[PDB]
Amino acid sequence: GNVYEDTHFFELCDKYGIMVWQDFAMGCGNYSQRDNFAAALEKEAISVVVKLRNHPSLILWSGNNAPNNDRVSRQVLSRVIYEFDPTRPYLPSYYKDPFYTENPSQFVSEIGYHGCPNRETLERMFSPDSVNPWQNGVVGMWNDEWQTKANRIYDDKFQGGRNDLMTNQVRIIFGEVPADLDDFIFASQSVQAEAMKFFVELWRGRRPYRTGIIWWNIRDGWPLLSDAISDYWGGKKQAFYYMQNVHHDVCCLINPYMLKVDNNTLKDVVEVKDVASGKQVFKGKFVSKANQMSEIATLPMQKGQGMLVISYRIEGNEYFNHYLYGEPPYKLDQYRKWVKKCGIYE
Amino acid sequence: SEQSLNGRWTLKFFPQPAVPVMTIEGAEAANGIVVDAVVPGNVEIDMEAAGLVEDPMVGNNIYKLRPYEGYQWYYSRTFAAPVVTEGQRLVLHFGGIDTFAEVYVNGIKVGSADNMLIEHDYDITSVVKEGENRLDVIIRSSVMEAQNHFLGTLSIGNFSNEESAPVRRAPSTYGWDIMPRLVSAGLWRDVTLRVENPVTIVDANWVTLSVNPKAREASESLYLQTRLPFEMHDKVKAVITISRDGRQILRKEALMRKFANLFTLNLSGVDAWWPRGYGEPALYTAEVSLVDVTSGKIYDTKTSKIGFRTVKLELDQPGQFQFIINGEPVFAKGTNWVPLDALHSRDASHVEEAVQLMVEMNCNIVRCWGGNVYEDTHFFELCDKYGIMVWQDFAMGCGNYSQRDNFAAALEKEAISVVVKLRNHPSLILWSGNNNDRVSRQVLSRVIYEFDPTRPYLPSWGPRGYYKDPFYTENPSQFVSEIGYHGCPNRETLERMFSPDSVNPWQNGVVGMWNDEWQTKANRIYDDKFQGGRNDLMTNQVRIIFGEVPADLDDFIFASQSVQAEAMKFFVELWRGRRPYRTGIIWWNIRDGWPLLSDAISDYWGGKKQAFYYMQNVHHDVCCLINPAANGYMLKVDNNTLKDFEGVVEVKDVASGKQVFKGKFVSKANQMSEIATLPMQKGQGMLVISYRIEGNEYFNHYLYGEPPYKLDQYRKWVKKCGIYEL
Repeated sequence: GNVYEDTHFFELCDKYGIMVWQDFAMGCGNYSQRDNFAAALEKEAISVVVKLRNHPSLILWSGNNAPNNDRVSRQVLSRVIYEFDPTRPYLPSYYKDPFYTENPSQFVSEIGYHGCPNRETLERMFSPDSVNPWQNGVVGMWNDEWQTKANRIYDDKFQGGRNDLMTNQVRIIFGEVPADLDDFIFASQSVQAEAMKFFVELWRGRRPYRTGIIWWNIRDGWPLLSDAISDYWGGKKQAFYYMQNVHHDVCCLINPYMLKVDNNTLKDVVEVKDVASGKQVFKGKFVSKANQMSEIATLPMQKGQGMLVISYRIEGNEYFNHYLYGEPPYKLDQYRKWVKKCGIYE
Repeated sequence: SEQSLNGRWTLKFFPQPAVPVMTIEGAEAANGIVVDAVVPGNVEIDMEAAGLVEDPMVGNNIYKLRPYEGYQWYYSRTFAAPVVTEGQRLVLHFGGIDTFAEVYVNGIKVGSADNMLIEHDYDITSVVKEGENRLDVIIRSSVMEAQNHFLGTLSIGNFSNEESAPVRRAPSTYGWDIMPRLVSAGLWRDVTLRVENPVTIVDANWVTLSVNPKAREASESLYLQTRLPFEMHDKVKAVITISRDGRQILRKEALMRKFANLFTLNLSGVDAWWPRGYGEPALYTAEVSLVDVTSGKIYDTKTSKIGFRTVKLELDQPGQFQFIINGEPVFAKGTNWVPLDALHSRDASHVEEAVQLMVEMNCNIVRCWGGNVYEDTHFFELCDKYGIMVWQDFAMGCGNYSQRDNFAAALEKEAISVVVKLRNHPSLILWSGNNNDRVSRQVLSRVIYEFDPTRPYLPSWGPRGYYKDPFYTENPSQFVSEIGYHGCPNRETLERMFSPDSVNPWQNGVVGMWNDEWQTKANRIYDDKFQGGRNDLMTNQVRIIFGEVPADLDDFIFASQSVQAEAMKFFVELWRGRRPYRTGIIWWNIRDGWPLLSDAISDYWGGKKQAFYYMQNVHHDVCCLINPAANGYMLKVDNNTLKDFEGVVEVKDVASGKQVFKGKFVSKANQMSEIATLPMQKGQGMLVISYRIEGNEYFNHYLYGEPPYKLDQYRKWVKKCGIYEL
């Protein structure tokens, strides 16, 4: 759905090492099968491929479509790759529920979860008389200014829709709605941080089988409410720092317990402890093999809603992580003090 | 507003020179004959009304129109300019032009026609002046236009004329085995002047996603496209109304934010559409309108009648499929639709009479043969009212076609035009290409894939001997789409067709030998005078069943029509009686398009050959029929409904008078039920099947024994059974 980024974008991806999965500019749906559209698309496909076929970051072309009888994705675009780029592969096309933990998709591509942006962002997106999300103080009901920033394409007055995804996540994971706007900001960015962190930990945990995970939005493009872990003006949300600790080249994490480390390199100790009680759950050395998920030890099932800390050091450098164990609904003030005693994050 | 330009025009015809006349100056400067024409109409009608040509329906007067195939036709008339406010568009609509023609308005060319099967709309807003406008159409020779193309090997030697391959016309107009060579020409459909506001509906495609007849609900989607100026965006609403007999059932208003929208409706309290037998053909008036939200002015309205039905062809060899309408497997029983008239401008006057022939025979399906033009909307409106499913075949006939770009472009334009026009009728259930063909397995599959993903698309006689031959009784096809038997027309039709000295078929008094007028109306495309051929099927089949061909004409008519009736009845009974394996049978055919000698069961003029009445009793919703067996016979009953029926059936012998069986049968819904095993009968004769259902007595029969028979004995058996008059 995005314009083709210019050469300077791919140049930065070459400089740092970030591979690119470039989709041809077509949205969710199908297009014309006639000669007029296919010719206009081939002119664009040729101009784009020849422009970007010299960057080592680019690894794959895709049509972003649905089927096997589509001329656009199975003929027009495939023929351009066949002649102007025969080196890159082409392709035509609560969070712990079984919809996520049992999905047999080795390479997931569009995993998302809502989260309210920072307060400074809210004060700049909405007028002063509409910074508060609730209409007439009725929680769960959004005013019209929050409805528009939830990506309402037209001026159709309605209640609910997309913003209800923020309340639905806060109610299940934390009990109910925090009337205090700052308490709601902390609750919304925590249900997004804990969810997509659990998703990266789940794909990296079942590594032998899982092949990759690409979450949704790391920087949006307009003053709006979205699944992004950072807003337009640069306000990084809590999900940014959460997913950072589960994205190191060597990361120790816990999956539903099972302490395991995943290594995303070609190069060949850990301390688990409850934050409240302080009892050492496990301590010992580990040998994380290269490009392999090495399991450590099975941890006992700790009773009571709490939180663990996963402190591990490699080559003199220290790293931190955590794992929230138990079952929702939780308590917002209790969770606010769990991460405070953790020391990582605000 | 839509002012009709139909009526009296001025037609001028002349032979086409080496360079076809394509300008109004060359037409007005040529040497020809100027007569008065009638629009809609064919050029043969206009010349016949002035005595220039004789009646092509009588004798061999059809070949006397041969020299006119290389003529040009110059239509001309004058029309007043309708009041056009600024922003509106004046469109000149052509329902049909046969074929290659150059349209002119006020001396300025406003389009070039190249197809007789689709419509042609021309925007003539700028060229129309104030007062006396002039519309001049100049048609050229469709036969000579075929020589502008180089044919392939597979496009030559087919039964379809080589002149038909490189052009987009009805293949039967160049002559077939059941329709004459009357290529004809002219504006054979309506010519009107439509006005279009700046806001006007472009298309209203209704699609039935899912249907629930039991709960009386269905999901109806509407795909609306409209021309909406941006200064009118967010200021016009779309009013969707689905009513039935003045009783509104839905009223949804939506503001036009985009130019194209999908309005998915969840109807409540609505009945599903069903073919004949499986229920009621529930139709609903679905009207859309673009109304201004402020002034309340309505800009354009598109009203139609849709039906909540779903189609799904269930495949497993040709014919290995069964139609599934609304989730239930239906057994198709119907006829093939041939041209209604060689002069196709009169098809609008025959559609109402011909459709009634199917209602009377209770046909659930009708396969519009590819050799014919595309029938207009009424045909499909009647098939919606009476619940007759339609199997439309694209206009292509026996033979392979071109594999090149310029032909696929002309066919794609035709396919998109006819699909968009005929995709809102609940009767139509299948698209088919009659033909590694680029046209059958690509150009048309692509048109269906994008413009109608709701109906299935299909990329796809013999010795004509005894109807009990293993060629028919052992044909493994579950669904036969073409099967017929020859039968001489009624005497009154023969006396109106041939000349007085040619009503008797036997040339020089010897049987089997046909005179030249009978050979002409078999049908032979070209006056190659010869003996035998297609007409010999009549005397051959009569000689098989009755042993010897009668010399008397009235005895020959009764002999031929009886062999045709006993054969066509035997086939429908052989398919309805072998369910659930046999899924349908489409016989050929129900009505002739010319005064001709065919294998149809009724002629052009109204003459119901005896096969029309024999097949009425084997096309009932619940029908008892006897099928042959090795050591005996089998009394069966077939139910083409979703209901159960009880009744009693009594089978007697017509000659002796004894009783063979009498018992109560139970016919479950949508399946053949075996009643009893009738013992073997001695010699030859006829059994009578009488069965009563809800106090109504229905009749049938079975002819036992093996051929040959005696014509006098068979005529007496019929008269005793008392079912069919003689």
